[PDB]
Amino acid sequence: NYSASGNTFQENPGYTKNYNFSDLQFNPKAITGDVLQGNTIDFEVYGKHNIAASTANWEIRLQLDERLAQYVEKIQVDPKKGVGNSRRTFVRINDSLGRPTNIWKVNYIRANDGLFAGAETTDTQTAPNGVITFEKNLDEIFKEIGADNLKSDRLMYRIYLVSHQDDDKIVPGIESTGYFLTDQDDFYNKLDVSENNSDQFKHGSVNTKYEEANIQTKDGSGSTGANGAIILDHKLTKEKNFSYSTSAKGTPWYANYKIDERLVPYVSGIQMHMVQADKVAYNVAFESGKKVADLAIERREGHENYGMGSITDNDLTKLIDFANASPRPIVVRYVLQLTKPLDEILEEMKGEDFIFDSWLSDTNKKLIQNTYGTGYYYLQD
Ligand SMILES: [Ca+2]
Repeated sequence: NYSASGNTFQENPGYTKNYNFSDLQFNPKAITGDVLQGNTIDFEVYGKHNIAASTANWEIRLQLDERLAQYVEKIQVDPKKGVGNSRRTFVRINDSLGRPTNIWKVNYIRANDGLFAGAETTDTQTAPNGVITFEKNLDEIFKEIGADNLKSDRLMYRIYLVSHQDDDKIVPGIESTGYFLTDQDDFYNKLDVSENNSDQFKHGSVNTKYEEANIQTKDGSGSTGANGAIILDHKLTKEKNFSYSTSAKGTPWYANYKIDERLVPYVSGIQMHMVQADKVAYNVAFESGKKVADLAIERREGHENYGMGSITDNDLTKLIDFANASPRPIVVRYVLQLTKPLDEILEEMKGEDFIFDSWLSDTNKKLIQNTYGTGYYYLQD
């Protein structure tokens, strides 16, 4: 399984050629507190492309966990603000057997009853005021799913872009798989928010992938090891065109990563790779990266920071391509080399999905706002 988060059921039609889109994100509010006593989840969609695009060719697809999807009645969102375009509906896709699927669709391009201005190629675009509306309140849905099951299998989502001219194949790199936060998620609140550059980032995400053994970067510097690796892609969506070199305060910043405590003894080497969001032909394949550091994590049993690590540099641009002065996104890649094959690891462990986090902090360990991402890797219960 080479799918993001090891997700077992999803569309895997293949890939289009690399196009000039660079970001697509789904950002739902946490399912906490009073949200549970209602029947809605609020969200926004972020999108960015680097060269003018047009037409109904480009279709955004949103997959939701089957356990939620069974109770979804309607999903709507506003297009990017501009010329008074109207609120959009995400249309549910059905199968050939008279059943709904857990995938919804809306056009990418605003002029084609979609979300994002085709001619705008600068700052990240927002489709605001998204609402998923359910048949029942979320407390009733959570009860039916079962608290135990919500603990062991996180509620997933996947957003991605397909191209009709390419037989609905996926635009590579323009996919994000995450999970809905709930009241069992507390780590984000262990972090104090920095006052430095607090309006420079819009969103952070972490995508995960199991990569095969013995693959490498083009230059040979980076690699996955004999048992493969779990790859964490920490992606930062900018608000405008941040330059670290010119504008960062509270320097030097730290790149931070946290891996599920259960996996720590099964991770050996940890590599940091520099990755680039290309203006043309966006490509973040493993081969494209370059190894920039050997990393550590906290391995002392019982330590408050168990499974966490961080790295800095007196010039952090040596480790991270910040796409300085550009609105393009940033990808920080962590390669977690496994000590044995994943199936042996799981056998030794024998359900709870594995959780990973990443964020940037200032020199005083305070979170750079909107740079925290969390992601998961699926484990069959
Ligand atoms: Ca699980």
